[PDB]
Amino acid sequence: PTKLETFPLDVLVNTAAEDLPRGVDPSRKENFLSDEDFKAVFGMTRSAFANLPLWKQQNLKKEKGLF
Repeated sequence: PTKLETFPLDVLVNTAAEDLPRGVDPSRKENFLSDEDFKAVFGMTRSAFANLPLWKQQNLKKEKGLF
């Protein structure tokens, strides 16, 4: 797929789902974090996160309010 736009952490965390920007999937919030944000938040590579079990991916997201 086409490369996704980047949005700051605070926007992803603080914005109601129907109010998020165009093309922003509020169930895939980690995919819209800048690389610096992602690395800062999840301490691992995108691919490493994406190879994690769903439960683990979701529990990481819930602890960071990104679920």
